Amino acid sequence: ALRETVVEVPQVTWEDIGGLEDVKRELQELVQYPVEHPDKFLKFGMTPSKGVLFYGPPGCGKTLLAKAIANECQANFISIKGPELLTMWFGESEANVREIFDKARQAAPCVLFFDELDSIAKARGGNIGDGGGAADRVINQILTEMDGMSTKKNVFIIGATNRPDIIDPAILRPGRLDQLIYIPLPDEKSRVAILKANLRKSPVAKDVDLEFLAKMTNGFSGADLTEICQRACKLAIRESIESEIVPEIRRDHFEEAMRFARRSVSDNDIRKYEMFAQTLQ
Amino acid sequence: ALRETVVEVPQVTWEDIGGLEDVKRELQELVQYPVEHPDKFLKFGMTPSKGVLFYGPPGCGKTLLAKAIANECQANFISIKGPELLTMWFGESEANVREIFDKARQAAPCVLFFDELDSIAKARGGNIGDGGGAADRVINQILTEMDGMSTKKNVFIIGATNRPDIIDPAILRPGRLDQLIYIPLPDEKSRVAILKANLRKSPVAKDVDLEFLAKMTNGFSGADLTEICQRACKLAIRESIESEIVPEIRRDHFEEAMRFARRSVSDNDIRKYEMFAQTLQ
Amino acid sequence: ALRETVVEVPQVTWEDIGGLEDVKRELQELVQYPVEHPDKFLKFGMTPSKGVLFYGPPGCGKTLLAKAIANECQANFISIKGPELLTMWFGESEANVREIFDKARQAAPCVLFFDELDSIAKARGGNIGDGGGAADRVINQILTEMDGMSTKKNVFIIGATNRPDIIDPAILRPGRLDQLIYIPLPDEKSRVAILKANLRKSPVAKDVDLEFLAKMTNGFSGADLTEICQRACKLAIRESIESEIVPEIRRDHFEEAMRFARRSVSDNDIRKYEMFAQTLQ
Amino acid sequence: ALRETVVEVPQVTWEDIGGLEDVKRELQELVQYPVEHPDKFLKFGMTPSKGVLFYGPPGCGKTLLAKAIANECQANFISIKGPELLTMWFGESEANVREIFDKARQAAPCVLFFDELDSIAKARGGNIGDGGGAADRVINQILTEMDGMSTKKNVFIIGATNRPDIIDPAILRPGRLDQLIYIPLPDEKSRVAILKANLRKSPVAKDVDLEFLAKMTNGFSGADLTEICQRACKLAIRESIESEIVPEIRRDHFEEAMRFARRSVSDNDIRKYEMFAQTLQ
Amino acid sequence: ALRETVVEVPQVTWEDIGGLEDVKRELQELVQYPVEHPDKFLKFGMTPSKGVLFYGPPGCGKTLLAKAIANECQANFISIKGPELLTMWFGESEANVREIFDKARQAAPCVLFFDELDSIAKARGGNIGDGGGAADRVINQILTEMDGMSTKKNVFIIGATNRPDIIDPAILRPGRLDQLIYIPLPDEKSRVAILKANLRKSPVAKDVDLEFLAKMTNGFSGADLTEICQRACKLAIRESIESEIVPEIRRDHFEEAMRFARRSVSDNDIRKYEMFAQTLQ
Amino acid sequence: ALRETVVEVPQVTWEDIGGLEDVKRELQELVQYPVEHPDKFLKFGMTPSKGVLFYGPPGCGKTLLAKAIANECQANFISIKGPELLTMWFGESEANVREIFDKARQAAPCVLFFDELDSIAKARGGNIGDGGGAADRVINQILTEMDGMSTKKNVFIIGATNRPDIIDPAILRPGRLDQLIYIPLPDEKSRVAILKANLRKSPVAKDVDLEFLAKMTNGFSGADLTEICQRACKLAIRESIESEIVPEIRRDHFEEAMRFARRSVSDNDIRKYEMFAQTLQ
Amino acid sequence: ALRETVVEVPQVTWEDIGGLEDVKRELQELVQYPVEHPDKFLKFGMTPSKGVLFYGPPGCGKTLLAKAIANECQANFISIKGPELLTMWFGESEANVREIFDKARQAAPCVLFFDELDSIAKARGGNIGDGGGAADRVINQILTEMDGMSTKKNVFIIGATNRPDIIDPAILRPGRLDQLIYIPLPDEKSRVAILKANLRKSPVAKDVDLEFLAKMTNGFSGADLTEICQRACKLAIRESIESEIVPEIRRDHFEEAMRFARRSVSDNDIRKYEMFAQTLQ
Ligand SMILES: Nc1ncnc2c1ncn2[C@@H]1O[C@H](COP(=O)(O)OP(=O)(O)O)[C@@H](O)[C@H]1O
Ligand SMILES: Nc1ncnc2c1ncn2[C@@H]1O[C@H](COP(=O)(O)OP(=O)(O)O)[C@@H](O)[C@H]1O
Ligand SMILES: Nc1ncnc2c1ncn2[C@@H]1O[C@H](COP(=O)(O)OP(=O)(O)O)[C@@H](O)[C@H]1O
Repeated sequence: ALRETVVEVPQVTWEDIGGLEDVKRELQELVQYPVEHPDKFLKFGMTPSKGVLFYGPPGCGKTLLAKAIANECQANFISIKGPELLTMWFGESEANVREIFDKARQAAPCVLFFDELDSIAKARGGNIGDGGGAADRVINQILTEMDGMSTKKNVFIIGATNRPDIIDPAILRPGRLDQLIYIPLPDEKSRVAILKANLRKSPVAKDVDLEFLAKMTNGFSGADLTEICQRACKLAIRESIESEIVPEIRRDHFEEAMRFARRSVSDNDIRKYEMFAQTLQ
Repeated sequence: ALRETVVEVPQVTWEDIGGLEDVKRELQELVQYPVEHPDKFLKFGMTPSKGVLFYGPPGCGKTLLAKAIANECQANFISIKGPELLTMWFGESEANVREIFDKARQAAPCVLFFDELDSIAKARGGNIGDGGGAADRVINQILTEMDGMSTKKNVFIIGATNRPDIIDPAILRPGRLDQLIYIPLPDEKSRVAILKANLRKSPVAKDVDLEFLAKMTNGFSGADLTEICQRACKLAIRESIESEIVPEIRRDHFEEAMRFARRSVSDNDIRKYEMFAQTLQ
Repeated sequence: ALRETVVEVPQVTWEDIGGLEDVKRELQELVQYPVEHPDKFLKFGMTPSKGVLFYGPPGCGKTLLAKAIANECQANFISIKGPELLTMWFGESEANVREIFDKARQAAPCVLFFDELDSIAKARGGNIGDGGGAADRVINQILTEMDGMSTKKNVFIIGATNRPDIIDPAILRPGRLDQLIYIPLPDEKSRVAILKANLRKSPVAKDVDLEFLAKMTNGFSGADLTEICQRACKLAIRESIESEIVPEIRRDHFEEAMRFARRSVSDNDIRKYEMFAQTLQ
Repeated sequence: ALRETVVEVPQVTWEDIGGLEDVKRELQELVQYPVEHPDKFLKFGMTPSKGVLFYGPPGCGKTLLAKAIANECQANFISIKGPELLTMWFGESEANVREIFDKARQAAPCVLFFDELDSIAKARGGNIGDGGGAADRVINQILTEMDGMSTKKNVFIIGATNRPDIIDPAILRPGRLDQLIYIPLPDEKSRVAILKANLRKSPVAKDVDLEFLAKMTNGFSGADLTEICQRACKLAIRESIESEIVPEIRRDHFEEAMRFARRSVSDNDIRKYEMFAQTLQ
Repeated sequence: ALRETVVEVPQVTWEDIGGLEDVKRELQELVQYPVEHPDKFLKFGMTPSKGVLFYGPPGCGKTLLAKAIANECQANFISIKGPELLTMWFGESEANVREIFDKARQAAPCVLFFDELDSIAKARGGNIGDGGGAADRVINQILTEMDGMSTKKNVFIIGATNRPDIIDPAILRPGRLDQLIYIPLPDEKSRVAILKANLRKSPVAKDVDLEFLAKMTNGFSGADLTEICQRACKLAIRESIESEIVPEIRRDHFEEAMRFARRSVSDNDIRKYEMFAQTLQ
Repeated sequence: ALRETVVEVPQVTWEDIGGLEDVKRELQELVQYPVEHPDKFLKFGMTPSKGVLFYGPPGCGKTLLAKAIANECQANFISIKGPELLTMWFGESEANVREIFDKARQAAPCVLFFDELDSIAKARGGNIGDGGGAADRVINQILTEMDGMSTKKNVFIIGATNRPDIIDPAILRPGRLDQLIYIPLPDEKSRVAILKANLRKSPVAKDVDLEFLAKMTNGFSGADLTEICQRACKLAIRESIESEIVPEIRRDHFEEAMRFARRSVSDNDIRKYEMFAQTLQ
Repeated sequence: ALRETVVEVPQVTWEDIGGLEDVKRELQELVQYPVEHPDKFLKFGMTPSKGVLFYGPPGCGKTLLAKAIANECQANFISIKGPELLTMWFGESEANVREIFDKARQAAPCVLFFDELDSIAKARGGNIGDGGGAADRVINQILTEMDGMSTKKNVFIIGATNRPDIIDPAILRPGRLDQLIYIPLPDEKSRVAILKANLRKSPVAKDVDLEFLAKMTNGFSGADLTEICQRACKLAIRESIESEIVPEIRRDHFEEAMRFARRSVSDNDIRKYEMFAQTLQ
């Protein structure tokens, strides 16, 4: 029953991504440089990498990064998510992976982006599991489709997962997703950037202090912070539409939005990433 | 063997819903405002949400809310319930979820409402379960059909469950059912409203004291309260048809109706929802 | 391999049912009143119920009731029993439930009556069971067919079970078999009515004291009582055909019939029903 | 792969059956009286029974009874045995049960006799068993075919089993095999009858004392007793053919036949039947 | 994949069978007498038996007996062995049993001989086993084909097994293989006969003392004895062909043949047969 | 997916086999003598054997024997190996065993040679195993094809296994692979023969002392010894081709070849064969 | 769903392989000598080997060697990797192995190279496993396709595994992958060679000391060393492109590259290989 493969031009750019300067640069070095300086790669000899795996807690910009990089390269973007993998897994129809790769090859230059890579693992038991090993029909197909996919087309693959412990190791061997990259929770400074980025296209009241909001937040992932802004907006809109029946999103809106701030990632989980992040890096 | 997908116009409005003022407002803000004020959403930038998940104990108005909102927006309403999901699960026919989504897309503006979202979970063991993870072929389909369903059609998805502990987490990721909303048991005041709402289209004897009946009921859910009225009616009808072979539903009818008042939700369960409600919110 | 669906006109009336006055009334209030007084239901607003679940020990008239009600309403009666459900279960042919529901809809006004509701439950392990939850492909089908079956046709559904502990709870949700009704063992007075009813069409000797027979019997179900009469008859018939090679069924025939009186329901079981009957009501 | 259904006229009569006077009478009262005195059954009202279940240890005449009764009523006899049921079970072809019932219906008046009723139960594990409950596809089909088989045809069903503890209880509900009948090991007097019956068509030497042989035998079933006579004959025949290369089966033949007398039923088993016989009656 | 059913005329006669005089006689009385003296069977009334089950340790002449008796009756002989039964069991092709029975019916007068009857039992686990009871699809088929096979054709069925503990008991019921016969290890005298028999068609040196060889051998079965002779021959042959590059099988050949004498059956096993033989007879 | 059955003329003769004089003789007595002296077999009566099973540790000449014998008899040779059997096992295509047997029958006189007989047993768990008994669909076929294969064709069957403990016992019954033969590790003298045989077609330097090499080697199987020669050759060739850019394989080559001498069979294993060899012989 | 079999000419030569002089030589002796000196192999008699199994820790040049050897012989190279094997395993399509072997046969002279030979073993549980033995449908097919593949075509098979403990032993029998070869972690000297080889086609700054880097690295595999160079390059490139918006990869680049050196193989694993390497050699 496989959904339809949608190529698209990534709407998002580096400006919408708070922080992660280091990876932005590193990403460019992995896709820009090989295409825009093929001369320098031929000069020094070394040939580029097929793909990258982002791992990290949820809501930290694994997707923004995959899209921004596509958009920066002015390239096409295909996004295969968890449920789509799982459909092929449940329906035994992993042959469609071929189709996905076709559509990316034909849409070259293209970043093909497998989000929620771990979702089959999870689906068969995850942490504990069933009988066999990390291999599964669908991811396995991805890996062939990746072995057979000539380095010299213009398709860049990016995987993302927030449960790298359960990912099949074969994904990481040379010639596949070689570059492990950890996208961590946002720090002190980064949370500021993330707020600014999230409010770039918004009428932020002058007084509202984000540098402070950033001090107020921790196990707060980008997603968590975006959630705050949105509640603040929804408050300003409801506060606007109220008065008529005057629009700048202001202090007391953020204040009252803060009354419902959650943290998606708990400390245990965070700890767990550092463990993953230690061996994995 | 899939049943026939029935589009319909929701018969029920906010007046038939006792209490829940806060959510009613919140719901409007999620569906009315984006459609009737696209200008304000484009002004502040933020784009609306695809869907909502109501969780709560049974008989508290999760359906009334999904219908009232559709009716308020003067929109179509499709309802897929537990047994329908289970059919596709037993018959391995989840491809029909595509059909359901077509039917909703084609009937846009539409609220597509998946009640008893947890019923496959229960069916495969629930709390304890089988080998694998939360994923199952049918919900997974819903999820694809929801990824592939352009935000810009006019289809609004609402899930309902009373066993949110067993719902697949993927349902809650961004771009799906983002808005968790808890529909709790009705409180002191609310029970009054619910009784009034339930008796709006009825000859209530003047003396009959609802504010009191409300004090009399606790772990009483909206369903439970309705049940009382109905017994009161059935008593008045039986008491009417009796005299001939004089119609206003009166004090002693409710009194004798009360002699059979149950509570659908037990305190343990209630406690469990607060647990769910704590982490989940 | 599904048997052939037989619509029929119920041969049996209230006179054949001993005792249960309360439920007889209640049953009428559930099917008569909505049809023969649609005006009063529209006046008070409340809309009628789709169906009813009788539970209780075996041999207490859960069938008699389902039939007599159909006959009173001068309606058609379809009976699906255990073995029929089991056939669909074993043959994986639950699509036939559809056909049954068609045949009912087409023979409207009709009481469709699913006796032995629990029989698949028993078949898969019952009290202890297999892996999964209460759902099974066949009952589930009944539930879809019932969700999809417009309230406004003229089909009234009635389930019966004597193992309501193993019934799938979904069967009891609103819009399904909402009305739980307990048909208990016959009491003191009831036993007399049941003997009278069973002998209505019989030459009972004048002396024969039933009010006494009633005192003699306890965990005696209607079925058990019928069994006595029958042995009494068989005794009179054998006693008759004897003399020739003089017909009124008399004292000493009942006396000698009593020499083989069993009780189908044991006290433990009975106790169990009260437990079921406590939570369930 | 189902065997061919053979209608036949029962060769055996009451004379060939030793003892069991009580049941012979009872059997007649259950099949003769309703057919040859429909007037008396209509007079007293009571309607006849569809069938009967003999249970008992093996070799006690459960079969002879089923045949004699058919032959007395000058009726047709169909015999389905264990291996035939099992064939349908293994081959999943229970739909043939229909065919059998057709053949019986078409050959009416008929006794349809299911011997070794328990043989599926045994095959699946019996005493201990598999996962599920007493129901199985094949017996179940017998049960439908019997519900759907109008009381008013002329087909009388008889089941036999020596392991009633493992029979599905549904077989015993009203309208099915209502009449449980225990066919016990032969007693003191009966053993004499059984010997006489078995030798009715034989040249028994005048001196040979059976009343004594009867004293000599206990856990001896009809079958076991027959076995003795046969060894006696085989001895006389071998003793006859011997002399030529003079025929009356005599004392010393029985004497030397007794040197190999077995008892098919052991005391534990017998005990077990009394347990079954206690609750079951 | 079922092998081809071969009818044949039994090459072997009573002379080739050492000992077992008692059963030879008994076998004749079961097959000769009914056919060559139908008058005497009709005179005394008793009707003959359908078949016989030989059980006992391996290499004791269960096959010779089955053949010799066919040959004596100048009849055809079909031999179905273990691997052939197993083929039907693995292949789920027990319907071929029908074909075997046809071929036998058509070749009448015939002894149909199912050797290694226990071989499916063994194959599913034997002594310990799998879930279910003694029934299996293949043996079951044999049983039906035996119930349906009219007594009045001329086909005589013989089973053999050396693991009667795992045989299905149904095979022993009346109308099937009624005659249990134990073929025990050969005794003192028998071993002599067996040697003579086995040497009937051989140049045995005059001096060679078999009555002694017989004293020398115990847990020796016919097969074991045969094995000796064979080594003795092989010695003589090799001793013959040697001299040229003088033929009477002599003392020192048996002597040196004895240096390799085994016993196929061990005392434990033997003990086990006596146990089987005790209850079974 | 069965491989293609290849008839061939065995290239190898007794000269290429070191040691095993006793078996070579024995083998001849089992195939030569019956064919080249049918008179003597008819004279003494005894009829020849259908086949032979060689068991022993690996690399001891089980194959060489099977071939040499075929070649001596100037006969055809078919070799089915482990993976071929396993293919039929995995693919459920044991019907091909028929085809193999045809092809052998048609190429008669022929030695059909089933090497690695135990490989299915191994494949299903071996020592510990799965649920059932020794029987498996493929070996079982080989047995039928061997029962059905007339003694009087000219096909001689030889099996080989180094795990006789796990071989199905049925293979050893009379009329199948009756002759067990143990092919043990080569002893002191044998090792010399094996070296000479292995070097028969080689320029062995005069000085090189094999009788010594023989003293140096133990748990050394023929295979292991062969391996040494080969390393010696490879040394002489590399040592030859070296000098040009002089050929007799000499002392220091063997010396340096010895620096890499392994033993395929470990003492535990060897012990295990003696256990097998004890009961088995 | 099997991927497309790609013949190719190996791009890589001995120069690209650091160290392993011994095996390079040994490899040539196994493929060159038989083809380029068929005269010398015919002279000494010995016939060449079909194939080779490299086992060792990951990233040590098992692939390089397979390729370099093909390239040296100026031959074609087919690479079947793990995921391809797994595809046939999951899809039960091992018949494609035939196709692979055809394509290799048709591309002769060819080295056919099965990398990750152990990947099914792993997939079914590996170290612990499932019920059965080492055999599996796909590898088994490889083995047949290797038995049937005439020694006299020009196809040379090479396996590679880093989990030789779980490899099916049958792969190692004569006539298959006879040559076990251990490719160990690179030692002291080797690491220098590997760095040089890895930088052959690179502008290495004169000062940069590799002999030192070699001292710095241990459980460092060729892959791990490569990884260092690459980070050094990436640093020089990033450092180059930086300055414009000057190219020789220099000291401080390696220095900073060293700040992220991992070791792919841990000491436990290393230990494990020595264990494998001890028995296996
Ligand atoms: N209340 C009753 N009044 C009269 N007869 C009854 C009653 N309950 C039972 N019987 C006798 O027992 C039989 C079984 O009743 P039924 O309603 O079929 O049992 P259940 O309650 O198991 O459905 C009836 O046919 C009748 O002969
Ligand atoms: N009673 C016997 N008399 C003569 N030979 C026998 C006897 N029992 C066995 N043999 C030898 O052993 C072989 C196996 O006998 P058979 O009857 O096939 O064994 P089973 O009893 O296992 O069927 C016979 O072919 C014959 O060579
Ligand atoms: N007895 C032997 N004489 C000479 N060479 C032998 C002997 N046993 C083994 N070899 C060497 O070992 C190889 C394997 O022998 P083979 O018979 O195939 O082993 P198996 O005994 O496992 O069947 C032979 O091809 C030969 O090179």
